Amino acid sequence: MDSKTNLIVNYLPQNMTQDEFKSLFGSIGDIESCKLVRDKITGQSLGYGFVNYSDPNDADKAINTLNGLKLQTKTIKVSYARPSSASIR
Repeated sequence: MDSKTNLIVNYLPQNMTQDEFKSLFGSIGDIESCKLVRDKITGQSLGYGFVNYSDPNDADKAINTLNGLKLQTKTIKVSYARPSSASIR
């Protein structure tokens, strides 16, 4: 069905984690399913998580407001979750 629910976040700050990542994109749209990067060994974050909204309108809004957030000493930025470029030559 036409919907497009791809919201990949990157540039996550240390404090940000599975809990700070849920509330962050949680008070913006019904993330049909979140999924921040969280190794299954020590638990170090890769500095980016995955999020899928329910509609494309709520997803473009999380990007029209969180796309380029400034931090005390870091730069966070939202980005549509897309697959590899898939090049050839």
